[PDB]
Amino acid sequence: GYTVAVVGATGAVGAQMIKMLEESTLPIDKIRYLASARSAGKSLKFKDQDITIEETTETAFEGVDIALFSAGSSTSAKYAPYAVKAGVVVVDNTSYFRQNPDVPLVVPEVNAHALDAHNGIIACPNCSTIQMMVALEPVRQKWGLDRIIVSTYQAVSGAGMGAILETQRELREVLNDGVKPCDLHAEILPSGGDKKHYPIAFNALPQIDVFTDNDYTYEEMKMTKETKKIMEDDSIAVSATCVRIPVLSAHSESVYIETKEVAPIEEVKAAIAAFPGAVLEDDVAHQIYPQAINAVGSRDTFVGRIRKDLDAEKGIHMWVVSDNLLKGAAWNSVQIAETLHERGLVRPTAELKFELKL
Amino acid sequence: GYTVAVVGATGAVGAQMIKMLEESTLPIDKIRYLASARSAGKSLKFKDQDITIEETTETAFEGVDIALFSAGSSTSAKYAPYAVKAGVVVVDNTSYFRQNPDVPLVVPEVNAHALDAHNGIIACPNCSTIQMMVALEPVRQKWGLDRIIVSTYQAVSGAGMGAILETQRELREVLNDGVKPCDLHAEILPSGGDKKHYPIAFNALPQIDVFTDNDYTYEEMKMTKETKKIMEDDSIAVSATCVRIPVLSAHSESVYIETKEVAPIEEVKAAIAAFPGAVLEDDVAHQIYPQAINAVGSRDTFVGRIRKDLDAEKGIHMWVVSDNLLKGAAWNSVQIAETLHERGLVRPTAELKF
Repeated sequence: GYTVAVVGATGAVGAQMIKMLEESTLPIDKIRYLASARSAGKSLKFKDQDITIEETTETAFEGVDIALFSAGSSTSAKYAPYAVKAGVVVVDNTSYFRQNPDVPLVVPEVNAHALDAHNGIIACPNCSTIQMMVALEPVRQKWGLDRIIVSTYQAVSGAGMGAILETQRELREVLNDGVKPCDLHAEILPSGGDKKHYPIAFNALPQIDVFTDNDYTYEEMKMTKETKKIMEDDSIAVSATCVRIPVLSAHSESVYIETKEVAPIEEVKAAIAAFPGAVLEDDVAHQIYPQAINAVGSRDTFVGRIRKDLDAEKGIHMWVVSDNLLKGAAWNSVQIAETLHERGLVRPTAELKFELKL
Repeated sequence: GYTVAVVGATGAVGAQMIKMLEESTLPIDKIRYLASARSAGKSLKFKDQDITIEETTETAFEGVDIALFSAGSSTSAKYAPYAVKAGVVVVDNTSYFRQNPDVPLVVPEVNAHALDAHNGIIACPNCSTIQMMVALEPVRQKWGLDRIIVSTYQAVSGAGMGAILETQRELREVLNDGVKPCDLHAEILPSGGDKKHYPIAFNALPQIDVFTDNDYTYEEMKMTKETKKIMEDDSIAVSATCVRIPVLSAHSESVYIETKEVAPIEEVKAAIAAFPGAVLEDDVAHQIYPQAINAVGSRDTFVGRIRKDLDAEKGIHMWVVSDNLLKGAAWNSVQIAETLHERGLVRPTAELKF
């Protein structure tokens, strides 16, 4: 079995990663937990064993076969290249390596073949990207895709624990103390790093991440760029509007597509139902459709409201929901690690293609 | 002056109708409140004057110039044809007369000219439709409009007071009593006319109203059909996804359009900013965009996030927000009445058609 490291083992992101790993089929002979110097010497569970946390350093990766990063971009930028030099295969959680041409950007049900050429680092995509790829891939392979227009209804958990607590506090102030939504004080949302912060309670914020020079946000542009790379087709026209709403867990997406050939709705439904990691919830006669609150805790991507556009012959609308913390993050990362093993790709990389910082 | 009747004055819907009348530039002599026989006799405020609520009947509309309806569809179907008979001009809030060719369907900034040929009844359009029309008309008049794709983020107060109370109840249960949103009991949302009910707390429900034959909901089909009638163009392609989110007041909409000719984004902004009833909240450098929270209490339709589609040359994306109880309903109706007055259309109708 493997020596596996979790890099950024403390905190809510790390805990999510641990949980998925604990339920993994991956044969693990040794587990190691890596975090900041402040956390070193502390203890966290892995299954029935207490694991002493070690500090992430340049020298900390000796003997490690697989490393699951679950921290920020600065940790990945600093330590992933050293992991690779030590002979590790890195599965990175952040956006940092995603657009690097030497790095596969992978959703295992969609483009597992891209893993074969890896150079020691595989990137997990953005949570809003992942679920859309799961829903659309089965349609693309049978009828192609020309364009995507998506409007998202994204959960606050995507911005971390701080954002979830901010959301609950603001809602309690409104409903328990009679504070007006306009009088709320926000500190994190819509974006932690940006200059101004706004209440999410009883609101809809059309900003996730910060703005880019073209007036789309980085979140919207990630959906555009990650789709093209994952599906390996730069001619797929993708445009997105990313909106945060008062939901703690699970993103919802309103998805419009136009296929290359006319796709019979009954056949689109059947194709999604048969696709791994996807579940059809579409029976409008009984008001069956995907719902955020029903998806929390499940690894599945749920699709419904599938219907033809009223005018465009090849246009289809659908509703896509998934738990952003599982398939949107930790489960996709662990599934990548299982897929690497599945295909015989856990091996040291001879040529270092990522420069050493520090 | 005018004698103005509010039909369905009791309840939450009539309440917001009253507040808009109190602020109206309309010359009012006598205000009258009409409702159920169960509500008749009670007292209700107009500015500071107490008004005796009368019973809504087939003969109660004598001497009334304007009647604003804010009740159910069955009240409009029954009593509007008697008001027109008595000589009243009716401004209806429900869906009942919306698709009747003899009935104008008006957003005053957009299609005020349609009022000219009314036959005693003018219909207020759906709340989700109204704000979209205000945002898009200034674009259409300069560069045309080929298609619209819209996804809505709709407030619970569109479904009535009951739905609002249900939402607060559910949220309090989650936050205070530790109930999983999963396990919440619900009786209203997504629709009181449908068989099954789901929690809205920390949820997004892609169902508003009931399903039609083509797997779109009536709400989605309303946005399609009402747009075509309001803008008087059956060639405009319109498809909608209508979603309920945990907001009490103010609808938000992600709107995509393809124009007929290319519309420069700076000019599109300038035209919207100059259009009556529209406000441009669009400065991304300082994170300025319309917000439900900010739209509440205002008659304005707020537009921002305006940007070019990354691929289609004529494609434009935007974010549209308005108070659904005001411009989406009560204000639009009172504004219709104000326009009828300024255009000299408050007068008995000769040829009865209802």
